[PDB]
Amino acid sequence: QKTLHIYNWSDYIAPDTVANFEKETGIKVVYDVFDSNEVLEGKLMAGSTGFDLVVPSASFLERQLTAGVFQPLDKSKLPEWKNLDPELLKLVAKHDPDNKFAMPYMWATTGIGYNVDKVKAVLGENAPVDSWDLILKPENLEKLKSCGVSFLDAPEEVFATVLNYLGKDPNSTKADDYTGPATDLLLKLRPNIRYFHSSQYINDLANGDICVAIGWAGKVWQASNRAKEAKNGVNVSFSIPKEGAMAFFDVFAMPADAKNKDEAYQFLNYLLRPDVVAHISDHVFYANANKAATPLVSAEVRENPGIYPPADVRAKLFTLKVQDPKIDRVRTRAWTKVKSG
Ligand SMILES: COCCOC[C@H](C)N
Ligand SMILES: COCCOC[C@H](C)N
Repeated sequence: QKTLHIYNWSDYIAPDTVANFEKETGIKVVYDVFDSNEVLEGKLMAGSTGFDLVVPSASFLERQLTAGVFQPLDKSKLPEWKNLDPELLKLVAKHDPDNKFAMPYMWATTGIGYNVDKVKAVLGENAPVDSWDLILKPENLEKLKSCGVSFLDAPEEVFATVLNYLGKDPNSTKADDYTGPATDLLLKLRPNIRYFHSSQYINDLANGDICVAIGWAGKVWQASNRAKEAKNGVNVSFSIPKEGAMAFFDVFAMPADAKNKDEAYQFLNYLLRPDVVAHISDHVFYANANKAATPLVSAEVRENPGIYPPADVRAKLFTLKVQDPKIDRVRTRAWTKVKSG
């Protein structure tokens, strides 16, 4: 009896993906979920994960490669690799040289999810929902405080976002940028922030418990879809702000101690099927990295520029670089100071 252990982001797969793979291959898949790059990186660094496939963000995989926690993907076992978008493969190759270790799965941006009616009730019809001013300007957050503010629990994404908003290098290597202006702004906003979390804002946006959130595009679009299905009158939307935003690329990778390698390769080839990953995008509201799958994606997802952004928007996006030990320590210490309590 063949088995396969998969550790993937939560809400990152169609409800029937695994069942169809199981019935076609006869493999029993053990499936578990996470919502934090930090949780996954911690597991990879502390010892055996017990998984055959894991799905870190590409900028995190770059750090993890130097620890040897993955084994390189045998491209002769991934024949439809050519389905992947070349330009996106080129971009991930900055994190994963020669695309030796990482199979791009989905990608999206870290933007602003918001209740349309609540935000407009508080900040007016012309609320700057096109700008990080909506949530990074203290005077706006003080008014939104009453209706609920949520920051994502991803310190590298938040600090890069703040640095870009402050006109500085999103991957600044100047320590004073973090301890000074970045911390200053985050400490002004902190009293208005209800909580830091990477998943709860989905349901809180859907049910109307919060009105604004720094979050990932697909997660916010899922909340907007759940509110629509519940017919609760809640109107959630997502914004890639005009000042730019962080893009991320989540990639499948194979731990160096994976037990069921053959099964894991069968699962990766299953995900390379254009119809397979297009069907996933239809349910999770994330853009996949498969260029052959794009015309198979539903028009609701494919034509949403908050999911498949056009060249105008993509040119203003930035990606995370891996910081040195000093900046990493200073950023981690400031995050702790910000999440205090
Ligand atoms: C064609 O998709 C990949 C384009 O991403 C460009 C980055 C987000 N700046
Ligand atoms: C000590 O248990 C955790 C309690 O957290 C809330 C306070 C504000 N830190």
